[PDB]
Amino acid sequence: SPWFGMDIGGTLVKLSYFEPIDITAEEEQEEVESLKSIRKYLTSNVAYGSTGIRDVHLELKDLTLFGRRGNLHFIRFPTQDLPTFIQMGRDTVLCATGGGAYKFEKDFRTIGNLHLHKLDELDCLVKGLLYIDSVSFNGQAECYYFANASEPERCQKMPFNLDDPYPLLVVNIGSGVSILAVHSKDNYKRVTGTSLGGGTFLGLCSLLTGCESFEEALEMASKGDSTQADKLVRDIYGGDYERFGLPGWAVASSFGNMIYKEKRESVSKEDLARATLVTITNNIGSVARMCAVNEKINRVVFVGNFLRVNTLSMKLLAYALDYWSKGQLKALFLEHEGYFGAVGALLGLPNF
Amino acid sequence: SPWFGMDIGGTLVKLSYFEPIDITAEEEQEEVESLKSIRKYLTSNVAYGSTGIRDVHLELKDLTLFGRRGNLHFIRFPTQDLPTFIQMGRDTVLCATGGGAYKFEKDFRTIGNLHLHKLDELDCLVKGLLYIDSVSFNGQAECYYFANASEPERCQKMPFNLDDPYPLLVVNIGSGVSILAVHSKDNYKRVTGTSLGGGTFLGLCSLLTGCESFEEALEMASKGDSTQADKLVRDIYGGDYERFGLPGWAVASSFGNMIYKEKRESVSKEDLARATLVTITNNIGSVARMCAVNEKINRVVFVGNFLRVNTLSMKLLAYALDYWSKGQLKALFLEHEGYFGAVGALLGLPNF
Ligand SMILES: Nc1ncnc2c1ncn2[C@@H]1O[C@H](COP(=O)(O)OP(=O)(O)NP(=O)(O)O)[C@@H](O)[C@H]1O
Ligand SMILES: Nc1ncnc2c1ncn2[C@@H]1O[C@H](COP(=O)(O)OP(=O)(O)NP(=O)(O)O)[C@@H](O)[C@H]1O
Ligand SMILES: CC(C)c1ccc(CC(=O)N2CCN(c3ccc(C#N)nn3)CC2)cc1
Ligand SMILES: CC(C)c1ccc(CC(=O)N2CCN(c3ccc(C#N)nn3)CC2)cc1
Ligand SMILES: [Mg+2]
Ligand SMILES: [Mg+2]
Repeated sequence: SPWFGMDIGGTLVKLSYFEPIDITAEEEQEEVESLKSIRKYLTSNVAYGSTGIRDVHLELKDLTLFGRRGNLHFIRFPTQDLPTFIQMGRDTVLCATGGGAYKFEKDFRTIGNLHLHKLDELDCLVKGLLYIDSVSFNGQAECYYFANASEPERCQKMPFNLDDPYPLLVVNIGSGVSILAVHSKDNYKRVTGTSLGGGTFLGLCSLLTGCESFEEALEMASKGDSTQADKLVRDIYGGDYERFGLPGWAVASSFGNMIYKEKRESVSKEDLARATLVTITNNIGSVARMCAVNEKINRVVFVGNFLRVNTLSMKLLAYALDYWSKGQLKALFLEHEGYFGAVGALLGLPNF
Repeated sequence: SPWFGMDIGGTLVKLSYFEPIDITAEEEQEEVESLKSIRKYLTSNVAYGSTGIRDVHLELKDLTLFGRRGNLHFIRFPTQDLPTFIQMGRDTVLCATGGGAYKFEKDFRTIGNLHLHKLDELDCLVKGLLYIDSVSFNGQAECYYFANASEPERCQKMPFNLDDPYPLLVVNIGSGVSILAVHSKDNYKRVTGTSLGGGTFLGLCSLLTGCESFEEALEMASKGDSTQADKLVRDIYGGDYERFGLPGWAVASSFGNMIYKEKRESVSKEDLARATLVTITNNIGSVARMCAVNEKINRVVFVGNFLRVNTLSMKLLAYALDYWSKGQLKALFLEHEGYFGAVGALLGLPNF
């Protein structure tokens, strides 16, 4: 059977697919046409249907997995379109994680003789993250940080070594946010979560601006000025609040200038998109900072697809975590984005 | 001079006024007409201009303060209307706190010979809170909690004794949120803050629903169903997420169902108002819970005018803090709402 792992989230399905590249002449004869058909379809297309995408830049080439050499592919599509995926599949051992492994269990079993094995979404996240960092990103670091994040003329992406990754705070920003404290390969806990996540960004943006996609919302946000919507410390104090070290530029009240009708009438959609992004991102950073301090952990890695093609939020997290922690915490990022759960699911295949 | 304390916040001005009730016949002769005019104006009206309000139900009667007996009055008006207040005053030693004590310092000095003394907004909050609880609310408890907050048929407001109030986590929900850890009458720290506060509720509500007042936003929220806008755990899992004890009714993604155009087209303004209230309130409770755990404090008192005439948010905080802390934290509330800073400022008068 083809080797897949699937993470069915509240918004996106992520699929990891292992393409063998050590197929012998005898193995090629022995493989059935449908199996060859799937491999050809997945590797000869980068768009699947109208909403599936293969992230070619993330491919791991010539990986040794389960004693075979192959390429590891990364594919995503909206959970809303899973019925189309299952219908394609009806006309294999599937290790699946995320909430949708449970929600859509009965739907996967409409595919005859298909064997579904449900795995925990945070177990798979941890296992996939540790695995990808261990094998490297085609010889490059999987993990990076922003050096000198407080200085724009100096701020730059730099590789970061996670050879001894423990302990580690993992902040998974999907539809909602889960925060994990990882103490060893087999010892972690879900410290807490927040419901102000990527779905809040996308949902509020859609209501406030009429944007029709995540990418459109980020484009609007890149053009906006969040201080047109937010009430800053300097708007309340006339300057810094010196006694407690709060700079005048800090946000005192997100969207707090929208209590004035004249300001609501002048604010732009781009301003509102940027205020939504800044509000969500700062809240995630602040919750992460509080969790890191309580867990006595100084490395905080942010994952999940809220941050895909989202350098604005990544740089805001890098700057804010450094600033508000007085340099005691470091924001870390991973090239593989939102795919760790899907990889972790695939890694569960030998247990079945 | 009249005895005032003033807290000029980012949204509301709060004024505490001590009305002497032990005036002798000689003192009545010796008082100048303008002084009598102010006392008469303040005590014979409950609405001042078009936007000032005296909260008569909060009056402390027959209080002994600075060696005199009198009534303590509580008055509020929008900071936007402070220019009208100052103009009335131009045509006294003023202890003032909040950011506006600094922002509008030069404006107060347009009142001739008026002496402004700026005091710290969180110092005044702590001093005012401890003072009002110490003198009682006309013989009743100033502090209350919701007993059996997990059970609607049992949930009821009950008095709570703060005779030995330390340690105490104080969560001040104004335009933005400050969180204080109070260890003694003279030992406290601002643990952190959040910018998702009362101004976020009012500002987002205004954008999403067109409401024109705080009271209108709460009325809309009382009629709405936040689950029409929020994505719940059961929407992602089909039920509970059992492994980490997350109930299916928990919000996974605030506003997360608004990523679907058809759902944006069916949601009501009342639903959006309630989702805004639930999102802000749960985030405040969660940040408070994390701070209480790190500070090793089990009593959390919520103050600030986000909670005035807002039983919905108070009951949500009572329930959520109890539920998510597994009964280890208790939510406490104070009858005096948003007035503690103004009282603390008034208490600074003897130092000048
Ligand atoms: N093409 C996209 N479509 C929709 N959302 C996107 C897209 N790209 C990035 N995002 C963002 O990524 C988020 C989803 O991240 P993801 O890590 O895939 O969550 P999920 O696994 O589907 N949800 P969860 O069940 O909470 O783990 C969205 O909320 C968006 O903010
Ligand atoms: N009549 C009202 N008008 C405006 N806001 C109100 C009113 N009643 C209650 N509120 C709420 O109370 C909040 C303000 O609380 P308050 O404690 O007075 O803050 P503040 O001191 O003005 N701001 P800050 O500078 O951050 O301390 C608003 O953000 C609203 O959510
Ligand atoms: C005194 C009143 C007017 C007031 C209330 C409220 C605030 C907001 C506040 O106190 N803060 C501190 C914590 N903030 C962050 C942000 C990012 C990270 C990361 N990563 N960490 N913390 C956010 C702003 C300021 C002022
Ligand atoms: C696994 C994915 C799908 C997921 C992500 C995110 C969440 C949200 C979450 O994890 N939580 C726990 C903490 N919550 C509160 C709330 C109030 C208080 C008070 N007072 N404290 N905590 C809020 C919801 C659930 C599920
Ligand atoms: Mg996920
Ligand atoms: Mg205030």
